[PDB]
Order: sequence, then structure tokens, then C-alpha cells
Amino acid sequence: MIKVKSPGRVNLIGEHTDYTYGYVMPMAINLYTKIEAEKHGEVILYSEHFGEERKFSLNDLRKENSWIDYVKGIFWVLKESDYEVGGIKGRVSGNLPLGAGLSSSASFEVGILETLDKLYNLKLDSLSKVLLAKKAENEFVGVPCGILDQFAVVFGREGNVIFLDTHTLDYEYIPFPKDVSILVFYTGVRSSEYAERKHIAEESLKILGKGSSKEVREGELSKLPPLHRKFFGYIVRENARVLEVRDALKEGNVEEVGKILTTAHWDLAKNYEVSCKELDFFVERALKLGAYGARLTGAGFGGSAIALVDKEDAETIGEEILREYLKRFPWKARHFIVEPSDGVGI
Ligand SMILES: OC[C@H]1O[C@H](O)[C@H](O)[C@@H](O)[C@H]1O
Repeated sequence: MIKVKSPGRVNLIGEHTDYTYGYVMPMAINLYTKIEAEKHGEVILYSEHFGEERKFSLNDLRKENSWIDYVKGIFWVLKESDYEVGGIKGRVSGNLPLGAGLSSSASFEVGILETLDKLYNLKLDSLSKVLLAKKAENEFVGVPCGILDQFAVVFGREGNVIFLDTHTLDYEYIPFPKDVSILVFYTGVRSSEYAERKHIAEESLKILGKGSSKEVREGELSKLPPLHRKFFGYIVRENARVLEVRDALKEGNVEEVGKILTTAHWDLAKNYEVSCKELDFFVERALKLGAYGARLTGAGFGGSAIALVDKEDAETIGEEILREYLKRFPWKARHFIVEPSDGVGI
């Protein structure tokens, strides 16, 4: 029997940049999918979250349109890459909230991959784990996505964020300040919009004749159609913000990091049009209550937001905002205090 702990993730800055091969800056967080498993002739997994067992023969990688598909996708991608692995029997648990925008999918997929890696002695390198998990999500599960989530879940390092160039896959660890906490606020609001943004951005790159948004300047966007232009303007500003945050963090200037996050949030909300009143509420109140800055994290249109706050005030701020929020909105909102953590491991 082995135990794997696979973290979720938050993106600090660099939102809606990965699918144009821009810059991103995620961290793994200390909320986890836990998998405890042993070898078996078929695949049998009990999900604590769903309170149910689902199983399949190794012969059977047919999509079933349930959570088991995330498991099948890893078996599929391993088979497609010429690995021989056998079955597993085990239990999936942990404290990472499902569908909150903290990357339940990548956490789970990478966790299954790591379980198989260890049980079957596959000796996968870290980048292969990221690429296999991404390929499973994209091609088997059928969810478009960039590399952000998988990279964070694998490459996370305690006390550090990851600055990543998603075009080259060059990355560096940047220390995150002591006694600054990440307050995560899940709105209680659990894809077509994402696919549209991705499609428009990819088309814009072709119009511009460029392979990455890193290569694009404000000036060039006049060449794009009005809607392409609006959205791509955000992407260019966002890449610049990632580099600004990198410099500010390397100086320990959390006040500047916070300011940049806030600017980024309103850019997402007003120009990329991917926020909602629930996320905006959290951001505005967190700022009034003393956060250095705040921003939605992940795709938007629900999910979670983050606020950078003094460690000693994180609990009070989360509690005050949650009470206000629940008077205004019907959803089962939750807050968590997280820190930058190590990537997937036993
Ligand atoms: O930054 C937006 C973010 O949206 C989702 O979380 C995707 O899975 C990521 O790859 C990234 O595109």
C-alpha cells in the first residue's frame, strides 16, 4: 500500500495567458487530494467525496461521464505512451474542495499518475508527469486547458511560487514572503466561455503571425478585429504584470505585488469579461479590510478568489467577508488560508 498527496493550486498572477504561451506564476497549495492504493487486477476506487466506489477493467477505457473518467484518462495516456501498468485498488480522499477552481482535476489526475508511477516503478520525470496529465485532460476527458494547473501541482516547492514561461517551459522558483497569507475565498459557484476565449486568442496569434503573446506589443493590436483586440489587450498587459510581480517579489515588495494583483483583477473583470459580482464583492471587501491586493484565480465566472493578507489577520478578514457575503448571496461560500507548498509526492 502507498499513500500519495497531490496538492491543488492557486495562480498568483498570469491569468488567461497560458493558452497563448505567455507567462504564469502559480503555486501548489496545502489542500490535497489523497490517494491510498495497492496493485490490483482491475481499477477499483472509493471516492470519499462522492461516497461511492467506481471501477473498471483495464480493458475498459470507455468514457462513462463521471469522475472515474479522470482515472481512465491517466490509464489511457499511459497506454498511448507505451507504458505497461496494471490495476489499482484504493481510496481517494483529502481536503481539496471539488470544483472550487483550485484544480481538483489536475490534483486528482496527477495524484493517480503518481500512484501508478510509484506502484509500477515507472520512474517518470516531473515534466513527463505534467505533459501526460495535460494530455489526459485535453484528449481523453476533453477539457481544453493550458499547462498552468498541471505544472503547479507537480513542480510546487514549499515557500515558493513558480515563475513559468509556458512557451519554453523554463521556470524559476521565487520565494513568497514570510507572514503573508493567501486567503482563498470560494464563491460557492462551481467552460463554454473559456473555450471561446481560448479560440479567439489562438486566432489572434495567427492574425498577428506570432507563436506566443510574449512577442506581442500594444501597438500591434490595431491589426486585430475589435473583440479579438479587446481580449488580447488584456493578455499583453497581463504578461507585463507577471514580470512586474516577479521583480517585486524578488525584492520582497509585497505592497507592490498586491497593487498589481488588484489592477489585474479589474482588467480581467472589465476587459476580459471573466469575473462576476460574487468575485468582485470579495475583492472589493478584502481591499477595504486591509489586503495588499486581491484577484480572482483560475478561469473566472465563479470559482475562487485570493487575497494577500498579513498572516495574523487572515482568519479575521476571511470570517468578516464570509459573514457579509452570506447575507448577500445564496451559495455555500468557504474560505481557506493556504501557503505555497510542495508538489505531488508520497
Ligand atoms: O489562467 C486561466 C486558467 O484557466 C483554467 O484554470 C485552465 O485550466 C488553466 O490552464 C488556465 O488557462
